Amino acid sequence: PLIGLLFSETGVTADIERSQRYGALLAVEQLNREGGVGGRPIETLSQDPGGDPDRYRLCAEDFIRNRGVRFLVGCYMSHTRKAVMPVVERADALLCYPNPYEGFEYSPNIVYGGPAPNQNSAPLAAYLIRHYGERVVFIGSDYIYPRESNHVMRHLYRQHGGTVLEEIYIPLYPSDDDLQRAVERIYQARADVVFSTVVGTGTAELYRAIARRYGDGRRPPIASLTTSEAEVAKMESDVAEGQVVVAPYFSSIDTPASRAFVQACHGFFPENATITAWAEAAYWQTLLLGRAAQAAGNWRVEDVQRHLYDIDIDAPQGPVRVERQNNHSRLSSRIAEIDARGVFQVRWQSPEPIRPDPYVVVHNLDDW
Amino acid sequence: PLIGLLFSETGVTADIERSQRYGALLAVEQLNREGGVGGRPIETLSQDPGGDPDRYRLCAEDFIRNRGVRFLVGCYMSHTRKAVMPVVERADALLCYPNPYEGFEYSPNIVYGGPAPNQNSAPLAAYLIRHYGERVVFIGSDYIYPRESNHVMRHLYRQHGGTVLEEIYIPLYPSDDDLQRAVERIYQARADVVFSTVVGTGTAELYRAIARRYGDGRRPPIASLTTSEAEVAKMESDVAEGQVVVAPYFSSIDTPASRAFVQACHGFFPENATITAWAEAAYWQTLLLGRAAQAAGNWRVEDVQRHLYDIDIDAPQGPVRVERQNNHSRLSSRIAEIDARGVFQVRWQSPEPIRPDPYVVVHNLDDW
Amino acid sequence: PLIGLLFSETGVTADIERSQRYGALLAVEQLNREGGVGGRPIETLSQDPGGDPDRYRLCAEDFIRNRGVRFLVGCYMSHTRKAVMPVVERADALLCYPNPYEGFEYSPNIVYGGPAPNQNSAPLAAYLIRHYGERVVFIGSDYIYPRESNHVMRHLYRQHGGTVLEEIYIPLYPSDDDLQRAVERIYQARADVVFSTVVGTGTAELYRAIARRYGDGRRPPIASLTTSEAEVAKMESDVAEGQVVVAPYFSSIDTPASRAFVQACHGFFPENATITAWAEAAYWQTLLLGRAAQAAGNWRVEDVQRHLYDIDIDAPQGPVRVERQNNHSRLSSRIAEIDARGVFQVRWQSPEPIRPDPYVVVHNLDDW
Amino acid sequence: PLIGLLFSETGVTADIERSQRYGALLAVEQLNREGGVGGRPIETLSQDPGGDPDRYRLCAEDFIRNRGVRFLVGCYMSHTRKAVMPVVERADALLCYPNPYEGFEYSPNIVYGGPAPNQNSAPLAAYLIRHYGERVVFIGSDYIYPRESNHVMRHLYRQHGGTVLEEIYIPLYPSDDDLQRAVERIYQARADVVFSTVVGTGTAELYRAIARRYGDGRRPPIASLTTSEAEVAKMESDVAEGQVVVAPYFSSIDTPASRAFVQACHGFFPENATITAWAEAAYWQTLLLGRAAQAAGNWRVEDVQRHLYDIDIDAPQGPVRVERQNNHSRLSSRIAEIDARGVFQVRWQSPEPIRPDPYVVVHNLDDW
Repeated sequence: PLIGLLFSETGVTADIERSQRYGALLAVEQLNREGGVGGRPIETLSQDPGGDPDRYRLCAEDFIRNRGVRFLVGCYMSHTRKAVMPVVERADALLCYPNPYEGFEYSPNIVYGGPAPNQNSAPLAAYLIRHYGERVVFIGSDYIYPRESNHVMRHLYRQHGGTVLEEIYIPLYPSDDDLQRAVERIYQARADVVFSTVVGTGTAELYRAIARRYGDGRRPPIASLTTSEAEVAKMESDVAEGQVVVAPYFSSIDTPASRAFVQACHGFFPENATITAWAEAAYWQTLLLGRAAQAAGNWRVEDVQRHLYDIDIDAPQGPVRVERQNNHSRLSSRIAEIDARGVFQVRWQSPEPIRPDPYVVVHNLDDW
Repeated sequence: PLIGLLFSETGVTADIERSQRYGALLAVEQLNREGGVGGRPIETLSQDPGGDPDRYRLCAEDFIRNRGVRFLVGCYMSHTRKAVMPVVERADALLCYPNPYEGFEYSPNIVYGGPAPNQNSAPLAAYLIRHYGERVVFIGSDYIYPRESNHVMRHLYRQHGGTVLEEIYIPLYPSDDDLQRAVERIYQARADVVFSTVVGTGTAELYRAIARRYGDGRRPPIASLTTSEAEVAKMESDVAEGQVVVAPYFSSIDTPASRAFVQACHGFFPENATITAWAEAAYWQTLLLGRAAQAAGNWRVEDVQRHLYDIDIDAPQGPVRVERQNNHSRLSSRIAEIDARGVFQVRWQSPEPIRPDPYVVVHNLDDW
Repeated sequence: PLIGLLFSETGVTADIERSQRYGALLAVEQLNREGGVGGRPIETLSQDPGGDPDRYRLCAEDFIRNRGVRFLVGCYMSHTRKAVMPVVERADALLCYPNPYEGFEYSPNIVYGGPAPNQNSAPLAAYLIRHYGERVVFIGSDYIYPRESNHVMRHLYRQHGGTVLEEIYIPLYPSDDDLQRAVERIYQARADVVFSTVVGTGTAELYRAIARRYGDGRRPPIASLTTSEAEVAKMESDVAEGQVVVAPYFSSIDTPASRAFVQACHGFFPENATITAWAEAAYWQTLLLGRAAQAAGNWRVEDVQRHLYDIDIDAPQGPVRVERQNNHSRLSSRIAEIDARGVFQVRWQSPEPIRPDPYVVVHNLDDW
Repeated sequence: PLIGLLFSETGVTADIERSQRYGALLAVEQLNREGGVGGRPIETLSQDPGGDPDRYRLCAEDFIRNRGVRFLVGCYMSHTRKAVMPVVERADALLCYPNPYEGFEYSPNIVYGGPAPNQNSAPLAAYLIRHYGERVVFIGSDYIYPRESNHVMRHLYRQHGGTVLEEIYIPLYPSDDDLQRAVERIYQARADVVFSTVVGTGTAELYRAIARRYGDGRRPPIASLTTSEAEVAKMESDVAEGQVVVAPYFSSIDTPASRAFVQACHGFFPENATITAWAEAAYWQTLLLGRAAQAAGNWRVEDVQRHLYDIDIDAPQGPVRVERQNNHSRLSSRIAEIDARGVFQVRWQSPEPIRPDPYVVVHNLDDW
């Protein structure tokens, strides 16, 4: 019962992936310190892909073709997930992708653990418009997630009569010049909201930059689908506060399962690992992978797969399940606001988990 | 009533796009020489993008932003369609894409006229396996269509217990060396079928090359989703014969609507324009665009859109319609075999048009 | 005596390459209608690469590997020249590159006919600084020529205590948005000169755009190393006038060889082919290729090569020669100013042809 | 007196760059434990770019724009050096590049410490031909160094009547499939020598792979310009032995300066840092940077630059100097053979350091 961890230690998204890695190691701990899985202990392998799509392929190639791994939890950025996809499909292995993403994808061998666009962007567009205004400017890192993410957010804004003013993209490893030239565009745009699809290290940099270009008084909020406790941990409180984010989970949610997860993360995560929605997603996904295997009583992927769609888990965010119709998960959807002291303060929460709909057709979407 | 034609005149796919352009010009002729559309004549614009995704953007930018065009029929290769997509969405225009493609896409402003993978690959995989063998090797041009096309064909082969031996990719503008090194791989692979996703000019080159590496006697057939009368028109009869292709239409199908279309193409297409399935698709799509506008009595896109999904057309391939749930079309699916004298000889035809399912999940697919 | 013409007919730089193609066809005419070359007539082949580096490779592959061509005149953009380079080197063929370019290259099989940076940028930097100011902003198409061109121009400006304010790059096939966002940067920069390395079709677009952002009164001149009668032919007189350009030749230079070339171009070039410095370069280079072959009395490349470096030609721009130490040419260097009626008005001309120095080390450069 | 170290800790070339980093830290130690530089201690900064050209830019951006660094030693792969180049030129800083590379480059702000092609490939081609045969096959990582490196090696082989059979390229992060498909080509090629321009981690993998495809008996040697004690440290003795490499230095050379450097490296380098030619180059370059600054008595780059070209250093490889005509160094050139027990056994050594000639014109090259 060997699992392969594909989470960067270094690179643009190293902070969030490290939270993710730990969320997964915690799950392993608990499944192990519960007599493991059929009296044998589950053992994990880790390599650092450094956020590079080719190193993810290589690492997933290595794990599968040389250490005989058939179960993987990892990948953050979508181009990184796609590079590993063919590899898992070729070797019949299973990968759990505990992250938010643009949609319009299906792999029989990939379990989608974070929200598809109808699960985060759909609710979020409505909140932003019906609470802050209809003018918005899009700023994203320059890769496939941001671009496809904005594609549907554009559709979403048009549905609700809002207006996309500008669509700005910056390198994943951006220069201050790049940052300064985009912030200026975002300033002069005069929108009511800033929809950020900037990931990793440029997140904090971008938010600070925006703050600073606006000085004293009213500046639009920065809404994002990725910004977590990971990236907020790198910003000044004034810079961070007031910022919006949708995700299935927040370290501060009221409830016994969250606190259970929280007080356990605190007793296991290294100081440079924060507690985020993505660490929550890698935790539940890892549990489920073990639970299914106990139920099958084997570490065969077919035997474990079978049981994957029959196990509902009482995850820190609420009850989750994995639809077999498209391999995505029914997830909670919370829209939290950041404190003047940098805690996520939930403002809205869907009345029940949202079923996944990866092929996003706005008009056939439920109107929040 | 101004329509923008986005079809290459030069470049890798110039032959097929030229057939497409003419299929569309013919439709215009007929809608015009039928009192036009509200007594004004429909007028078309053409520019040659040369198969380059950036020149397609530029051309669609030009047509929309300077000649006030809101209706377009064109694009062949998927990366070319995607480059134009944002442009049509930004300006609220409509583009008809009369071509086969990989799926997993949605735009409110794009009408998908050629088959999605459940419409051609699904039936085709079954035919190839249940008629030629289960061993197959994939050879494609190196861009997004071939790669995503093979992704689902891999799933398809695994469903039916077949085997993908090798996945080979060659540049869109390939050198003989490139061609020779891939053909060798395809030879040594010893498959029962060659699934080609090679497009434009390298098509004929590839097929000839394969033929020639096999000399006298048994060589697997070459099945493709794109090869049409366009590319077969460039190959020797022995090279062409025996080759498989799935598409909604073939210039040689028995029926009064085909012959009607055929004997009219013959009286309008220049000698360097052949009659293909893709010219059939650009013809029906153009008709429908006019018909809807007559019905709306206006060249507004909202007014024409409305009526788009209510007009079933009796296209040369049979009855077609455009589902409003995902903007794709219900299409016929024929699997023809090439003559020793190079005519497509239909061997199989779906009992009714296949409804489109762009989000391809093999297990939930109908088993042919 | 077969020569291969590699000049785009369509695409970003089609206008200039068409002038180039004709400059070369004229040379052929004259060498032919002079009893040819050893009583056999020289025959040319042309294909349209459309400005795409891969199609140039393919075309040069085709010409060499299938029509047995060993002599080529063509290529414009540097990435296009580099794609063909390996091909000519592999097959021992000779290519004449009649164009300006960034330097830092050597091929035994390539004859460099247009200026290296010490031949155009060096003189030009001095003129611009010692005549207009020391503040400059760089705007270029986004490919290897513009970027390497600015690299040395930066060195050059630092030598003479000038200042590079901004370095802006736009796609080869740019959107008005792209154009508008760069012009704005160039406006707000407040430089004394605009150094353009924008090529093909975006040239006119850029110059017009700049003009228009400045309206009435003082706007810095636009200096370029490529802008020719080709691209000026697409601009309004007010837009064109006052603009600077360095090149070895201008259709309007005083002299019997220029007029000879001019009055002959006029009697041979189609109306959509202008008379430029680059058509002058393809003409002299083609002559020399013939002359050497007469002298060798053969169309062998070794035999013709030998004589290449011994033939000084009295080209329309003055006496030229091809140094065997690095395959580049000693060329004239004129800095012309554009008329209010759009004629290039030479303002400066080097006292003798400048010997080529492709490995540009500013400090060891002659100070103009 | 602050110096910025730009050497990967993780990624494709992490092993060699780590040897390089240590070679530089050692130099600092010695200049410091020699009363430093003007009684203040020289202090270094390090960041891990992970072999990614964008992270090198970012890191060099960070070091310069935020920690006020004006002196840098680092970069390995040429695309990584080029990404940092504009940055150092823009901020007037100095970078020492202690590595072998393709040539055809000049920056006033870059000190070239490893050999240009006339310094390693030129001698080496002669040795290989006049000692092993004239048939050769080229295998390289797919980036600018390998490709430009082979460009000149092709010229070199043609000069000496040798033959380039095949030119094969593999990703920097290659799959076994990629490795297996290239080794096969290299096997079937039947050359006398394998010229490798494969760098980092795929080096060992490639050599092992080749060995293993050849089994028992005669297989051509593997000559390289980069393979060092770093990459040989990852291979079996039988795999490593017999292999050729040219570089200015080898940890095993007879001489008091080498042993001095060696016995000091041993007392400072961590166990995962080997002693290589590139660690020798970063050591001498760092010394020189200090020495010049002592001489100028200041850490100004102009003041230090002045003295850079006047200080000849008695480096472990012999006497070195930095030509001010092109910023490259006069270096020793040794061709060593690997032991059956994996020590580099020098077989040839140039009679004096070779002066650098970055603009490589084979015919004007000295014939070894």
